[PDB]
Amino acid sequence: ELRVGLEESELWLRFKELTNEMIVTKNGRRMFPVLKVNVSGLDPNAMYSFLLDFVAADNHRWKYVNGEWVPGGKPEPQAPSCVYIHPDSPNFGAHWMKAPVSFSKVKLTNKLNGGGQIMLNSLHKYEPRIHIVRVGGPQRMITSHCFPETQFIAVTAYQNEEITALKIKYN
Ligand SMILES: CC(=O)Nc1cccc(NC(N)=O)c1
Repeated sequence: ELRVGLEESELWLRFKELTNEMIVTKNGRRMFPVLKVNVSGLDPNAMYSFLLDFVAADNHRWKYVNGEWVPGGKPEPQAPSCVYIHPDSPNFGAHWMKAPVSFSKVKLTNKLNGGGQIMLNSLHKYEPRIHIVRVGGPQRMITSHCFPETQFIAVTAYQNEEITALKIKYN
């Protein structure tokens, strides 16, 4: 059985219990913490591409009011985010299972942009999600996995200084 697990859940949970925030810029900003995933149960000899996308966790705009994150009242449908291909893709199962799969080079933006960067809507709450796509074989296969522990609100600057302080302490 294909097993997908979050590396450093300990750290992610400190961020989550404060409400995590991720900066988005016109040019694209890398994530901290970085999503790193432990994968076992692949065919070491099969081929796999690793994809990352961001699910809108709810349909609302959030705002930091009197030191607390609060949803707007006016939901709008959230079109799914674009997919980021792990730059090591494609590679053999053995490659993916030899060390944590680390999405250190994904950049989050607030503007439709050339390539690489993933455009998110500022002040929306997102749940990272990967897809493991078996490629080259005759039978194409997709396994998806969500990471609740890694939820964040996309922000153009940090609102909760407790987050600013954790980001610096652990970077
Ligand atoms: C929509 C999309 O990009 N999907 C996808 C699927 C398998 C492989 C790749 N590319 C690759 N370089 O591994 C991309």
